[PDB]
Amino acid sequence: QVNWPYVNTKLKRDPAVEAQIEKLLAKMTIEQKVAQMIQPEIGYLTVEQMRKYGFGSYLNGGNTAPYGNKRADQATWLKYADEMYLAAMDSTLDGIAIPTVWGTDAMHGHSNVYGATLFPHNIGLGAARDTDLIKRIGQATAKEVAATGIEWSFAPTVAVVRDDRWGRTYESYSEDPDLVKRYAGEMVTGIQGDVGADFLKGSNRIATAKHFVGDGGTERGVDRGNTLIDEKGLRDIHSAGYFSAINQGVQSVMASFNSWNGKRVHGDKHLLTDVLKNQLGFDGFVVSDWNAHKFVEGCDLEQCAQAINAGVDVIMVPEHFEAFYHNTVKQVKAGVIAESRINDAVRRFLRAKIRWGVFTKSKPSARPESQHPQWLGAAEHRTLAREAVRKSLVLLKNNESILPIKASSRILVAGKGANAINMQAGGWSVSWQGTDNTNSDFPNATSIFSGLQSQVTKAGGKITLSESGEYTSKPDVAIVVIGEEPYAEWFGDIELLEFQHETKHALALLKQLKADNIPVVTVFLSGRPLWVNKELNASDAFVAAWLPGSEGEGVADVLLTNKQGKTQFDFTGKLSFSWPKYDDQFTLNLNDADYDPLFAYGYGLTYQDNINVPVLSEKTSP
Ligand SMILES: [Ca+2]
Ligand SMILES: [K+]
Ligand code: NA
Repeated sequence: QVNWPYVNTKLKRDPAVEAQIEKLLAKMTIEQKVAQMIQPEIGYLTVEQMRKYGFGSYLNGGNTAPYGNKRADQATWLKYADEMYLAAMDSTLDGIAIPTVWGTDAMHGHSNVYGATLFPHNIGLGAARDTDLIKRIGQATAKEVAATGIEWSFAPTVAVVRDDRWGRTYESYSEDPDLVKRYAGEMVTGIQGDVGADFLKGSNRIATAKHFVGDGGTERGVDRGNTLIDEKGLRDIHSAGYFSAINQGVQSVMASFNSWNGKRVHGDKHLLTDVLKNQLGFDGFVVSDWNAHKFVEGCDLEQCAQAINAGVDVIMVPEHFEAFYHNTVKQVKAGVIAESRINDAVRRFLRAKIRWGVFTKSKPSARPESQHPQWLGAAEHRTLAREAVRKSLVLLKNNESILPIKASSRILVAGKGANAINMQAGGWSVSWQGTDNTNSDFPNATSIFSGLQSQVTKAGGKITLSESGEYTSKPDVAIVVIGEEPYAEWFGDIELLEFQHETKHALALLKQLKADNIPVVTVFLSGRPLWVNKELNASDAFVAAWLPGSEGEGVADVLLTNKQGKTQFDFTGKLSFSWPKYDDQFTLNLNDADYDPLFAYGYGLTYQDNINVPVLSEKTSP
């Protein structure tokens, strides 16, 4: 057998909290216990249903917003939170007064909420190599979540991605488990507070580390695919983030969509109980992913004893929660789910709600952390995100030191991504895919063109925006902003590594500018390295900017001099994913036996280098 380390070494239980739990459990019926374990979503839940059942939690799925209103005032969010809170404190119909909690996914800030600060996606945060930065982003994120009356946020994502074909590659900090391990505990403590006197106090939120486990190791990077690896590899490559997150006392863990050697993780008792709970020693609660239970053998949308028996404590059933609730009760009464199992699930979940202060705090709109609407999209947070943007950029090529550009130059800005905030933000940004977003969906955000314009104008230079690369006066330099369209999950799964393999539209723009003898600085937006030898050859400089988020001016901060013509910020980012030399290097990872990357893990030029990148082979595999 494979031995996993015990990693819950810091958080000690609170005896007063445990006494309350035991007292509560002793008086609860089977029905009240099961209610705590079921999680409806606001697109399908009514206040009357909450009064009737007293569900343990409910989900902000991000597709609906409170009362159906696409955008909504703080008072509207807090009114909804109060209505649900009072419905659950009403023991009239279900016979008990256990306060519910609201949960939300926080992909890069409070990212499904209109007006929220959008931080760079994880891959670029990985490039930054800055653990203190990560902790501060967690702190900012807790405040923005608190400002909407939500107690529980899903973050960090600790996937370690080994095949970049996966549509969720950008949600991972690195292909390297050591980097993810360094980061995970910082995000957990940033959100929840450090283990100690401030643990879960004030604006601190309950956190969820996702996803357990191996979703970044599926064959061919298929989303929700099959992870083929022995147990030691599962432990040493894919679980490193959980070691530090559990050690820092993360309150919740979310189970994963993928399979491990042919078995769905959500139904695997060995993973979710024996490994996660018994060996690693996780003392918090396991939450399932969105209708993930339906894919477990023998389960469906309205029933899944297997997942509950495997070690899932809270079931995310956004739509079918009512039928799922009644079915689960009948299964406990039939004896096919042990009362001891239900008791343990409720213990672990109440241990989180009670210790966070659910009985001690007032109703949502009256809590101290609800009195600060400015926290949502706060200037201080946008300043933090802008710093993250600067540190996330990786300079791949800078021939003849064309960067940094004098701010007083005449600059042309071109490419589809030049003034498109939806491209710089990527998926999980107000909407799911990000495709339908326009610039007005991001108030107070700044596009890359806008950031450049601001600084060039201040320096007395001239700037022009033209996506197609048209100009009146021939510029000194063209900054071309190009990249992937936004995507989330399986919509982003690819089979070919070549950028825009079907159209090569951006390449034609680059070549057009080169043929006119205009120097070219490419700013590449993507959720992953891609095979871009051709585009690199058509560029004098080439910057991997990943998916920088709302603060586009961080790009100008690095690429441009100040008004005096001096460097203001140098590049500091280093690759956290290996960059492919050939279009078929699908699994190119640090420490591989045959490791032949174009640019290795840890690579990143700075203005102190005087290195040229020569013309590269443009041959593609058959
Ligand atoms: Ca890799
Ligand atoms: K099934
Ligand atoms: Na109740």
